[PDB]
Amino acid sequence: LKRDKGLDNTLKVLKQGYLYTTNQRNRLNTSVFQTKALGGKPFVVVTGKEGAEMFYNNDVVQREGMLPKRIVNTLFGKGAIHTVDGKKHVDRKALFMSLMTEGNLNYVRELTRTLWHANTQRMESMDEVNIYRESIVLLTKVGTRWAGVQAPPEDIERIATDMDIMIDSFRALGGAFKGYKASKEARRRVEDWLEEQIIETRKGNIHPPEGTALYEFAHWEDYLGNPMDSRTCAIDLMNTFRPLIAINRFVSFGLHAMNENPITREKIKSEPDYAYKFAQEVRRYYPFVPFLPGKAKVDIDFQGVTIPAGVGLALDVYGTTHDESLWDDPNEFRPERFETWDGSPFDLIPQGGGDYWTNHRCAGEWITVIIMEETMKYFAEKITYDVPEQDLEVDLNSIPGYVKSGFVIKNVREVVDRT
Ligand code: HEM
Repeated sequence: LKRDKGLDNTLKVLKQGYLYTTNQRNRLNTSVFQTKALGGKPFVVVTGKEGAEMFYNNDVVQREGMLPKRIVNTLFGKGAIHTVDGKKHVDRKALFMSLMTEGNLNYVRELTRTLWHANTQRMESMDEVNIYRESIVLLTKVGTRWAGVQAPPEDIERIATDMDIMIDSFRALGGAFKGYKASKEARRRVEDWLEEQIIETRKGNIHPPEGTALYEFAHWEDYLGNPMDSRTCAIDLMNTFRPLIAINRFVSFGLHAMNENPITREKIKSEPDYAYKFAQEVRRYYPFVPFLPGKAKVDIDFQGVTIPAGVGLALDVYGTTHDESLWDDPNEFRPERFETWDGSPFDLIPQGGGDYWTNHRCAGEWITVIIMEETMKYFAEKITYDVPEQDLEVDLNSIPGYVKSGFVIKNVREVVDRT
């Protein structure tokens, strides 16, 4: 079992970012390796389909307790679904998945399409539109409404900003950074506000629609017949739409991709299947989630070596989505690759792998793709616009992945046949 040696390579991991793991596999000339990080803790980095399958084998891998505390405190919240395993997890996960019915899924599509269509005049009116910002604000309106939480127009910009800070707060991989405390306070204001909606819903003072997150979460009872405590229920309710808001990252990358490959734009208009492929290739190609932590419960024999009981595990998400034997030309943006992809739960894992109900796999993958399809359809067909000179760098050596400028556009104009 090969090592990237050192007492703690966290700073090295941060210096190399999304390419750390790949650099180590190249240099140590291997498919699996160990590295200490996050305070001397050894972690075995596993990759590919075979890495993904093992990582999501619940007989052998523990997730509970393996997220760094600072990230729990900012990104996901204390007591959040991400932090529990076993029965308690399967029970609550089923609540999240119960929201993903056909009707609710079409509702997010319609809300997304309606808001973009409604937002054209406003974007025509601006000198420049930063798409990162404009999409986070718009998706804050989609996400609150979808979740049955009523956020006035007046408050949306505040809430968007607070979400933005939270979503960014995995940048230091759980270490201290200057934004930490501002991230915690953003979380606290968001949790406080959602807790009040839960308590008020429970008292019968407001009346969210049945089948919405706010309603289902507020009234749900776990397998022992107990409701979630109010704060915990607020933490998990936020987990139902803060990540929807985080799709703003992909909206920005999506425009970057379309701009660099103008051919994809024409095909988005010409071919009805194609918006789906584009959306999928945005999620595979661009960086967001670098890797996921777990822990070996027992000794595991894997790819010729034995992973000892108690050692950390890290599933390489970026490495697997760019693994040259799973994806022909992994570093070329090619939506057509998804005409042939067989839908395996272990190769396209940029939002996790495994099974939705029994693993920690992302509950909102279908929403993510639905929202990317409508959004990219809107930017391809409904407006025209200019891309001025700006920093369009996506730095793969820096977590989290962003377009440096956010992707700025100008001279937006609606596409309308008036003859
Ligand atoms: C910005 C796009 C998103 C990305 C990059 C993302 C990524 C992920 C990842 C990597 C996980 C963990 C998988 C694991 O631990 O094995 C996760 C879990 C989760 N995602 Fe997402 N996700 C996104 C959007 C969404 C959306 C829109 C929703 C809901 C509307 C959502 C809801 C969740 C929930 C509830 C979990 C926890 C699942 C569990 O612990 O069982 N995510 N997501």
